[PDB]
Amino acid sequence: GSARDDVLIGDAGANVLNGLAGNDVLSGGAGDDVLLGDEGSDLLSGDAGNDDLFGGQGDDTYLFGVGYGHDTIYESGGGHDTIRINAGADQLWFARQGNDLEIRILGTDDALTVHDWYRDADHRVEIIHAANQAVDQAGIEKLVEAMAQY
Ligand SMILES: [Ca+2]
Ligand SMILES: [Ca+2]
Ligand SMILES: [Ca+2]
Ligand SMILES: [Ca+2]
Ligand SMILES: [Ca+2]
Ligand SMILES: [Ca+2]
Ligand SMILES: [Ca+2]
Ligand SMILES: [Ca+2]
Ligand SMILES: [Mg+2]
Ligand SMILES: [Mg+2]
Repeated sequence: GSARDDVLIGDAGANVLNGLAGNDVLSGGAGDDVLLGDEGSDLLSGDAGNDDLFGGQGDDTYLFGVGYGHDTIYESGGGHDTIRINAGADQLWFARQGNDLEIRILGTDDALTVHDWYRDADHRVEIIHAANQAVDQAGIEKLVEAMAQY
């Protein structure tokens, strides 16, 4: 990684990838990775394996989808973070687990957890972009409330 925009590409093992400043792309590959966007607007994709994703400050994009395993987002700041899930919104479940938000793809064991979502706004992502539609924070909370009474 460098202060410039980098494309950081892991391998099938457990990799640590730190983007540093600049608007980076982090592709972990298989294995259980640690990905840090740091400063800047970063795109993080843990891919297969159970990954820890730290977008950092700035407006970060997290990818998720079928076969991505159990990944955990640890946010730090930014008013325009996004999760881009390669599935229809009609296949997403939302639940509060402790202080975390858990997002599941129905029919799979792929699960994305936002650590400490419910602690304060700096831990949150602001939009979920599914294949067909976008869901904002008020929308995510309505889904969590609806799904908890399901
Ligand atoms: Ca960066
Ligand atoms: Ca960089
Ligand atoms: Ca890897
Ligand atoms: Ca991985
Ligand atoms: Ca960042
Ligand atoms: Ca961020
Ligand atoms: Ca993963
Ligand atoms: Ca945020
Ligand atoms: Mg700064
Ligand atoms: Mg782990």
